[PDB]
Amino acid sequence: AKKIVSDLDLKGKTVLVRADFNVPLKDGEITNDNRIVQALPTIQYIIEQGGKIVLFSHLGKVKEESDKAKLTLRPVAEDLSKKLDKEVVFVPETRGEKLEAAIKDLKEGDVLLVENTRYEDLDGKKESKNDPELGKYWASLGDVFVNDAFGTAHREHASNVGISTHLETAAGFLMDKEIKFIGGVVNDPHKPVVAILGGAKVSDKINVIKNLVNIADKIIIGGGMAYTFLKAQGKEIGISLLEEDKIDFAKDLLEKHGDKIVLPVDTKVAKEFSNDAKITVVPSDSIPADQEGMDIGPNTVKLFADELEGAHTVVWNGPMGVFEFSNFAQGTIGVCKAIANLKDAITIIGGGDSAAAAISLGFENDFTHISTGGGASLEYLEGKELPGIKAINNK
Repeated sequence: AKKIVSDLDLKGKTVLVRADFNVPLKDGEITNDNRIVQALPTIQYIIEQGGKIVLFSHLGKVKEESDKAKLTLRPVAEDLSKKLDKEVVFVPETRGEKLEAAIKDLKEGDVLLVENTRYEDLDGKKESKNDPELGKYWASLGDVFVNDAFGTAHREHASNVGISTHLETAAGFLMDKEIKFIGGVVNDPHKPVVAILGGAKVSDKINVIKNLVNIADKIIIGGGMAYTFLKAQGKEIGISLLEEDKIDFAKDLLEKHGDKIVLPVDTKVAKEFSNDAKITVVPSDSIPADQEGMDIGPNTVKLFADELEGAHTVVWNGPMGVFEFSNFAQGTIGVCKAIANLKDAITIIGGGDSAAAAISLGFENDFTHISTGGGASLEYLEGKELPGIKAINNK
């Protein structure tokens, strides 16, 4: 359905490219070049086709004047030069004569990087609120647009929807996998589909549950959000976090979709919120009054893993316990391993917390798809039509 960069006539064209260069900084030093590594194939491909590259990205959150200096894109242009073993031209303006002239001087294969798109947010939040003038102005600097930034696809900015309204628009190779796999879940899934939901808050996951409940055969629930559901079933949960205003939603979900919903059968509890606390492993029916459910138990890890067998798609969104603590990490590790182990199934990670956990665990290569867009991937799963995607042309 969507136009991809490899569908365009690029040669001799000035190609505007929205790339995700929002990389981790420290004193203005790149601590993790991974978003740059990943942006590479779209760029290298446009170089091969003899395009003239003009790159746009945002970097951090620009609220006031003193935020600018640590959020310049100069360090990205320099890193991108090393990676490309070719010099990227960096212009430290978001518009004007010097920018315009440098764009015109580009020959085929040349790569230029425009300063932080969120410098435009200082006077009027123009980038972030998609000012009509800014989108049109940026679009007028080139012949075609490639949006390779899934991470901002759920939001309407000058740097995505803005440029897209003025120019033929295609997905980059990165944007395209996110559409293929995440969009695939919602539009034409490889059934059976199993969703694993985690994290601390029921709240955060209510909309994904309402959409996924008619697509998935099973919704597996762990992490802190699970204890509310247990409570909804009449169990005591101790001092585990509870969202009382989400009990009716839980009770009714269980009534409408009973066995579809798979919950923990044991839990690791502790009296104190600390990696050094005495942990005890109990059945779900014997959570102590003074204790807090901080990880799923070993029987649950096993049960959750068994519940995957036969699935042709698994979507995972959320840690199974307090993953930040070594001794409460096993539940997430175990479920992560089960999904990476599962043969003949598309396996998808949505959510920043799950993506980081899997990556730090050694598992990046063992999942069919680990999304690059924390907030975006979830909204996409919720069945929202992301504005950055709507604005890419169909093929």
